[PDB]
Amino acid sequence: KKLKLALAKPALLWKALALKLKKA
Repeated sequence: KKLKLALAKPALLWKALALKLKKA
């Protein structure tokens, strides 16, 4: 189950992407 829509919305919303890269 590969959610290819991950490059559609999160890749257009760096607010939850950049802080996601700020993981640990």
